[PDB]
Amino acid sequence: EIPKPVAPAPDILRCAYAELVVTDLAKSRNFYVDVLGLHVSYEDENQIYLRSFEEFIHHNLVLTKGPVAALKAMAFRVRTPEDVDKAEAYYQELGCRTERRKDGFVKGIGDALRVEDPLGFPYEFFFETTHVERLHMRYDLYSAGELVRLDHFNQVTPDVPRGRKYLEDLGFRVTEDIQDDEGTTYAAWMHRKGTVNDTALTGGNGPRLHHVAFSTHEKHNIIQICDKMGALRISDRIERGPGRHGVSNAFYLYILDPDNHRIEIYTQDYYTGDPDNPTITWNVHDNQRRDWWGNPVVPSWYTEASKVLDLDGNVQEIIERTDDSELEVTIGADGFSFTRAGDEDGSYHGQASKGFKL
Amino acid sequence: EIPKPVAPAPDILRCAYAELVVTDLAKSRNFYVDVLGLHVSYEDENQIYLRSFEEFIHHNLVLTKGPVAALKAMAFRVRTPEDVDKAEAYYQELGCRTERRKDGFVKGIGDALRVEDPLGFPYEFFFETTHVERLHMRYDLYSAGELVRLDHFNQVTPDVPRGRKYLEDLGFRVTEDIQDDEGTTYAAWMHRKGTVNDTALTGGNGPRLHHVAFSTHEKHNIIQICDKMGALRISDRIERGPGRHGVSNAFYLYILDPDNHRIEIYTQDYYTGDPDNPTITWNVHDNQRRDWWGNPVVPSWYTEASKVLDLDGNVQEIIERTDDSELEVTIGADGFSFTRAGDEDGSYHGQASKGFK
Amino acid sequence: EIPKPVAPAPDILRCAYAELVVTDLAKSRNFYVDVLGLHVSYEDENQIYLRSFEEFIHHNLVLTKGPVAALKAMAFRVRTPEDVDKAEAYYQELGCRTERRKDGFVKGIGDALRVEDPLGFPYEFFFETTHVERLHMRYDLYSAGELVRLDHFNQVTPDVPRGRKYLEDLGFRVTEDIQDDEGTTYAAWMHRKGTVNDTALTGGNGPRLHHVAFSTHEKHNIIQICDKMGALRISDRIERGPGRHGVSNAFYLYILDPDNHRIEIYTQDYYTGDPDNPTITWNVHDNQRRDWWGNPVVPSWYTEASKVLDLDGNVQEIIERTDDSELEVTIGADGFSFTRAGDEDGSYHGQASKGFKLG
Amino acid sequence: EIPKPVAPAPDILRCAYAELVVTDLAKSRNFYVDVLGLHVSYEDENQIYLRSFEEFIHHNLVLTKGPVAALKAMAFRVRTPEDVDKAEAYYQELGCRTERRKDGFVKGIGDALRVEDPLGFPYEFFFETTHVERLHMRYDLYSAGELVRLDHFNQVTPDVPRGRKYLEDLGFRVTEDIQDDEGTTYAAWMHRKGTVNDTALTGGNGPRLHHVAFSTHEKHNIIQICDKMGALRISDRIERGPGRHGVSNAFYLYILDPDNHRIEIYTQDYYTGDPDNPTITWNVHDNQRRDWWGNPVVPSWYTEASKVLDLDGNVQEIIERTDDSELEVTIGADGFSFTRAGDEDGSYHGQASKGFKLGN
Ligand SMILES: O=C(O)Cc1ccc(O)c(O)c1
Ligand SMILES: O=C(O)Cc1ccc(O)c(O)c1
Ligand SMILES: [Ca+2]
Ligand SMILES: [Cl-]
Ligand SMILES: [Cl-]
Ligand SMILES: [Fe+2]
Ligand SMILES: [Fe+2]
Ligand SMILES: [Fe+2]
Ligand SMILES: [Fe+2]
Repeated sequence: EIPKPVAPAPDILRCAYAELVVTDLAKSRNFYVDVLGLHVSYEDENQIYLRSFEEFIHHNLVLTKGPVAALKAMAFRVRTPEDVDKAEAYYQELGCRTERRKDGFVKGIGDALRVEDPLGFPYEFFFETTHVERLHMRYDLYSAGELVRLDHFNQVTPDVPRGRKYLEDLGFRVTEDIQDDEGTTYAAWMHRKGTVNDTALTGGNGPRLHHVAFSTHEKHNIIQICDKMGALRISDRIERGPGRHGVSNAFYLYILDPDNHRIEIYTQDYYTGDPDNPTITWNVHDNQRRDWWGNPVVPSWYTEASKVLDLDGNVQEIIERTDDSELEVTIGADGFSFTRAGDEDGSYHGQASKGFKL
Repeated sequence: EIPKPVAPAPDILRCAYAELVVTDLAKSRNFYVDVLGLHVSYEDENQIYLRSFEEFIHHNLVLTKGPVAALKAMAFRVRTPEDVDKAEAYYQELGCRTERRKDGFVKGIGDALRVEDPLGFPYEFFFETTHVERLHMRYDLYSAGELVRLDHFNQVTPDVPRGRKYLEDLGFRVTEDIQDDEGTTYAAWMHRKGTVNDTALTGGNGPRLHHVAFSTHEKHNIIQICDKMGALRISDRIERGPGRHGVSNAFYLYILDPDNHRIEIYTQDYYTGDPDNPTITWNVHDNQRRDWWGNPVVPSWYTEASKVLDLDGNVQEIIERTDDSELEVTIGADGFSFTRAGDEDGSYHGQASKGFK
Repeated sequence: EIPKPVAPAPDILRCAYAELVVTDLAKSRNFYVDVLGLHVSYEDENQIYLRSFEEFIHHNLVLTKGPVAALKAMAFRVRTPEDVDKAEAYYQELGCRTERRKDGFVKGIGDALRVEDPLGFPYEFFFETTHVERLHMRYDLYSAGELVRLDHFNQVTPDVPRGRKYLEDLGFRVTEDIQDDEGTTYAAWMHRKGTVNDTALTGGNGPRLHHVAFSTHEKHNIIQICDKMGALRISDRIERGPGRHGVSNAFYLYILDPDNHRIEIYTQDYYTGDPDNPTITWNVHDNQRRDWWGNPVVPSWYTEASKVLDLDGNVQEIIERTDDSELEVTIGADGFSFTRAGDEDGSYHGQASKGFKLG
Repeated sequence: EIPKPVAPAPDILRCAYAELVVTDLAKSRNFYVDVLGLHVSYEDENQIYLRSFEEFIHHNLVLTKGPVAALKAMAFRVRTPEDVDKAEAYYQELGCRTERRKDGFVKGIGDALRVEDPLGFPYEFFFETTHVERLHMRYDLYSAGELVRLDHFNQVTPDVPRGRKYLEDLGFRVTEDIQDDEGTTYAAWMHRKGTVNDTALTGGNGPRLHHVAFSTHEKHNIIQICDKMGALRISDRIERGPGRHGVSNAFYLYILDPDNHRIEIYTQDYYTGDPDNPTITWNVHDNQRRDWWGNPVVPSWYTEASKVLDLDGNVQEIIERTDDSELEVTIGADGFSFTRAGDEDGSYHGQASKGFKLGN
């Protein structure tokens, strides 16, 4: 288990931005700007800094050209400059590698701490950021698929309980999770800002980044992204969805960028900010837990995820999950899922729902 | 080939209602009234008469208790009372069995003709119907999933060109179809009322009724139906969707009633009323023709459909399709589909899209 | 009274396009293309030809540069080439001035007949038109405010029953109307294509063109047009709405182009194609008849409308309405409206709803 | 000026519920339940306890029968039981009257403090509450107009800067405000939970309660409430909207309950939780500030608001505003409003936008 430091945890406000390494900056720009409509805060020949429609901080997404596509940092904003000091002391006590730069790692961010966290992920903590024009009423720019906020990250890690304890000590509260009747945890979601999540853990080989999620205002905005991708004849880059989530209750869609980084589009989860917010636990065999409508979860969603980098820019070695696999127990050859607990009708043995096999 | 009568075709306005035989009336009522929110026009111990939010004719759906679930009649409204006489002469010349009831077959319909049509389907033609309160501004009754109009039927039949020519003679205009390069037709959509379809032909063993479709105002109304079915823990009765259609461009969902009758929910297709409305042909291997987003079509959509009855209420014998199977050529072991024509990236060989066999 | 000809009426399919004269073509282009997102079929220094997202005929709107902003033609497509000949005979029997051009008045239209109709309006009838790429699945182009179809026209004319009868003889069927208890008709809506209207008559001094209406898919598309106009700091060009209509049950908005031509954005009216479609008559004092939510009807809606041209391009003289004014009887100083018939609560006397009088 | 106490402010989570006094409990139930679709947690002959679709605390609204319709309490939930003690000490240092009930003022709330705050408003602070079934995935119950959360309160008070400083010391952050070029503040919005507001101050005679706001998921849910009010032939109870706000950028509607308590329906404001969230100041003469589309603000919006009670249940005396009136300076006789700053075209002199004047 990861011990709880004597040192006070930093006060984390929210997920704020991700830095993604991409291999072809122009192809990535085309996806994130021309297809998805994100707004350019700054760009040059090496990097593109993008923000959502309602953001005032410098960016939500940095695309950095590099040789290997990977997550380089997932950044959380802290409440005060002094919280960056707290973050540094906290991670030093945990025995984690840290690097602090008073003028930031990327443009538009000031004093920042990056760490290789106990699960192998590159976390950044910062307060100082360059404010930009908040585009929230720029309806002259508004896309029919407009991405309005950064919502969350989702991480793949082999041991969910181990990770969950560490994030709870850091101040995240678990909102929903997935378990079985045999003591296995498959996933958990946890928050600071009072939505279902700021980061989440998905059981699997890791460290890998499962996805970065952006919000829309309404469900039709998500539909429009799918319609546009059909019109562009890139529907093969729609991985899963659209649907209603069980966990989170949000309307959702998963798409893949040119380097196969998975982006979720997400809307209309619920308020979690009360400290006794009731925690919802689903059974892993409940076929409405991921897609509420019982639509099958494609195996690539379980198996594929992005590499992550260490502070030297090198790919982190992947550690294999030894706990049961959600894929195997639900849609594999010996898998099972149900629609109604205890009802054989609407249950699936050794295959996925709605008529499909792997 | 089905010859064109010399008798003038009835002037058909639109699809108007279906009569479905159901085995358990209370269970069926629960689905159509309590789940789907259709409005009761009349009921007793034997039948439930239901209508959509914007309808003024007596009903769009009649549920009739019987021993074997099946389509008993698919009904079209005609322009004038004299068009029922035309329909009778027309089908008599075709050599079809007909039955005329001057006082109707079901409540709220007057003078009506039922026929066993040349494709084996029980069609009704009528003009006279009891007007009821049009609920189109009754927002005090409006459901988050409200079904606002009856939109179309879809029929499974073995020989699509044969059926298409028969429907064209009857005045239906083809709007869209699916074909391959060898010249096989897999499906056609055709209309009277100036939408993408009033009835449609799906290639397969028939006569069987593929579905009845109702429209909503907006796409979120369809999402709500899915969400409601999840809450009621009957998500297993969501067969396919929700999705954007390629053919028709409509947003869609397919669900199954307690007797496995398939209901489509549908919104936002386009205007087809001009006589030179451009006809759209899709290639059968195009993975965006059915679901525009490339989601796979579940095999049950191609294989399962409702029995239909003859005028004595016995189940109509089925004729097997001998033309190529859309299932087999797209998602079966020797099938294939593409995202971009001529591109192996985003193509699927011997399985369906998105990772599924 | 306008007589019914012996000659058969042409079979009219639908409203198809309007030709509007505009005074500054670049300013008008900015409005219809950059603000509203209509699609250009053809343009030059003299004209801009525009279509909606789902259209396959050549255009829904022609902007023609000229000295005096006005309606030059409201055009209906007919079912067959021969229906143009029927239109010509029909209007010649009515004693109307007609002009026939075998190769069209505007680009992308073939054989066409323009008439100065018995109410002074320039109608066009045509069958032949150049087909274009139907953009209905071009979601790479789709705007958050996308205009998907042309829906209808609305005409201001002093004597509504006189015009209604003439349109009925032409095959248009009345769907809804607005009357009072003492027999005055204020407005009527009438269709060919199976929606609430293809053209409509608003009582007032005329001939003038009240508006041209385009459809969206959903209500939020209309909300976006408002939002965008706020962002562009042209909210003063939002005239009325958005709202829910009583008559038609459609969600709506009225906006003004650079020459004050009024454009309606409209969605989700109901099917009227059955021949016994039930007609709906509203009382003029029913404050839910126009805006169903009871929001006040802005006075310019009742007073302002576009000039129309005759076949020489000169403005048609205006004839004054002598029947009662809807403005006056509902929101003027002697006006009244109700929420519930017979209830003083929720009634308005000498002013509009929601606490406003006329400015 | 209201001094900053030495005692630490309670840690406030969010607005949580209001208790409104109503004169006819059945008529009020018809409005909030049958019209608006709120969910009944408990009721009897004297009270109705209601909650929104996504709520897990016992209620968001208590309707209490009494002789005079009024706000009885606006309630904020605090982070810990100990914050109720902090609240008591804080308000005692402010010199305010307070009342502490270990088992609650209303059913489903435990240990609770009510205070007559420095602006004369009855605030409640509590932590303990009975959890109920959270209905957030009960789509079998979901209405076409479903109210999904309680969002905020809005208070009418004569001196906005005085109130603003007090609420800032209590830890609310101002997100937007309306001012003019001559030093007057007409309104301010302020939050704890990371939306545009939890409570707000509107300049006017007070203390009075301007509104309680509930949110929906989507704009069409707000359209449906209007549509249903039309079908029920109660469109006279739609006061203002629907619209897009300038302040907050939310889609909105204002409606009136049977006692004229004003309810806002609200959706799709933006995230404010960062501590340096940019404060937006609108000029009072900007005609897109309140309705972004420039629709005129109905005069009753500026003049009418609910009475509020003291801790004895008596109506609080009203103190008149002496600062300039937003109504007067925008749509009154000497009013002015603009569409584009510095452009005469689209400006309005001595009347409202869109062709309207103030009714007599
Ligand atoms: O299978 C598909 O998705 C094509 C399709 C289009 C329109 C319809 O009404 C329908 O039932 C089926
Ligand atoms: O004024 C109103 O609100 C009534 C009305 C209904 C339908 C329309 O198309 C229209 O232009 C006007
Ligand atoms: Ca001043
Ligand atoms: Cl999921
Ligand atoms: Cl406001
Ligand atoms: Fe996610
Ligand atoms: Fe269909
Ligand atoms: Fe109109
Ligand atoms: Fe408010």
